[PDB]
Amino acid sequence: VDSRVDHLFPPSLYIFVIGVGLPTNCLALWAAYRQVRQHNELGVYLMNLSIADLLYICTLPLWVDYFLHHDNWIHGPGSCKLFGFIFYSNIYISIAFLCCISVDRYLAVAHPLRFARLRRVKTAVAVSSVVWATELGANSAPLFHDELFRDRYNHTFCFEKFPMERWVAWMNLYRVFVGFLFPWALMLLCYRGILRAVQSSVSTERQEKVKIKRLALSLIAIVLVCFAPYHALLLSRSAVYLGRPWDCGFEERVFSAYHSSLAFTSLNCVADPILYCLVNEGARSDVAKALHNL
Repeated sequence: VDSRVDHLFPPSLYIFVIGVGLPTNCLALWAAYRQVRQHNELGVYLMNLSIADLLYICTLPLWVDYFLHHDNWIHGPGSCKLFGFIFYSNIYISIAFLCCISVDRYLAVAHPLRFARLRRVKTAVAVSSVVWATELGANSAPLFHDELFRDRYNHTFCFEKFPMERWVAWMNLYRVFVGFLFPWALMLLCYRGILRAVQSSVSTERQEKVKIKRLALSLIAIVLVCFAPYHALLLSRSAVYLGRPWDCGFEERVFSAYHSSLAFTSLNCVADPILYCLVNEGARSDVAKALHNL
């Protein structure tokens, strides 16, 4: 039952994220659709990443007023189960679909002559549906459990509880080791293979190989820069519990840094549209044509 200062950094970082990430993700979704209309399957995964980003962005204002009102959620019991679910599961949706994009690219570069069936529009939408269903189902655990967390320090605690309960900590261990590192490991392996397949390209000039290297490094470094503080803090905070649950010891001071690492996670919603629909020259041409059709 200890409170800190988390009312200026997250509250305005979310403002920046919303204001920059609604239009970029709308454009990314349009470019994804135009990729789909050309019988290219990458647009499907791009749509499924952009829709997650859009849901996160449109459910952010509940939390900008959750933090700006000084941890006060006067938006009711029912709302916290839904908007909180979206806000706490879009990161996992997004990382899963980023992993899908990386795996799709790897099969299309390292093995350009094989796996024809796995690279189609119908297969892409089937995999997309499977990923959405499985991720929502495995994040379903904090739905039934009615939060109803109030304390004697003028809080309201929408979806958050200090200290963690039994189920929240074991949920957080999954939320880290299966929702962050495993998709990250697959992403890194896939892009290392993609860069491995380019040194044997006679066609591409050495300048283009380094130009590909910079993107393939940024795409997996931004994941660290956006997610690693949050998940390292979550893992540490949970590991303190299971060794000594009754002591509100570590949760006393790392609270403010934990909320800051929660807010800072929300940059991998303006980062994704950039790296996946604006750095590319061809996709930017389609985006310009779209902006030139209005």
